[PDB]
Amino acid sequence: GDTIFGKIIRKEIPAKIIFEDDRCLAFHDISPQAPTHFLVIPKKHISQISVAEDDDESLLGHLMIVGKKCAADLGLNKGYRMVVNEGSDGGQSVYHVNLHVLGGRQMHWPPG
Amino acid sequence: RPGGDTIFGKIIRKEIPAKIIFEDDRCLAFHDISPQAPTHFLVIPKKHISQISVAEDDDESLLGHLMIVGKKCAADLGLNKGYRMVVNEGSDGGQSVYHVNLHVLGGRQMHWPPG
Ligand SMILES: Nc1nc(=O)c2ncn([C@@H]3O[C@H](CSP(=O)(O)NCCc4c[nH]c5ccccc45)[C@@H](O)[C@H]3O)c2[nH]1
Ligand SMILES: [Cl-]
Repeated sequence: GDTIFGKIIRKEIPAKIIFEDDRCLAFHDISPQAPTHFLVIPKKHISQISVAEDDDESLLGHLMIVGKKCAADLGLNKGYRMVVNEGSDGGQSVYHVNLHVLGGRQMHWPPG
Repeated sequence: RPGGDTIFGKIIRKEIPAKIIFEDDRCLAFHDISPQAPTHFLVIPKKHISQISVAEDDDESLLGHLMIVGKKCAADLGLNKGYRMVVNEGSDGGQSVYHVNLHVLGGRQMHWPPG
């Protein structure tokens, strides 16, 4: 089923885009939890990490490499936290795989 | 020594004990000694990478493999209601061991924000 992130990929609703390529999109989160809080998502609709296939390995790693490169470009020189949520207990809010990157403040422990 | 001399390199080489869940030629999954959830484990590469901010472009498949292994281990451990994956970078991220590691936390409701 389509999600709001599909609409963002298709440019049907606005988002503040940080980076795009042929296979992923990075954009600022609409409900930021840190001074910098953005998402990196694949253009392929994988609904949740639990259903990712083995052949998706390089794509998932691509999200992390894009995320760390975007974090550097956004000035997160003191560090950041990357998060993927799965399901109800994980607090997943949109059923399209999305890598959160949060920084610009001290991130605390436990991570939720 | 392959893997480095952080605690995680020692664990990779069986020089310090750990409760191992899964092991292959690229990574190792093992339980966290200070769990923050009823199930809390780590997935680490066997290749030493100090932190995600210095990972190389050719590390993409390895980093993705950590997540695939993480989700497969989570299923094997019965985390059917979900879980959260975390990577900490640098001081603001809360990094304390400079060997890349992916946390998997589940068995309770995780809250927002994630720290
Ligand atoms: N099985 C096992 N054996 C060990 O010898 C050992 N030593 C550390 N750890 C666990 O590694 C995990 C990952 S380190 P990180 O850089 O993501 N910082 C994570 C927050 C953080 C900042 N400072 C800290 C101090 C203590 C614990 C966590 C913290 C932590 O969650 C340790 O618990 C171990 N696990
Ligand atoms: Cl989410």
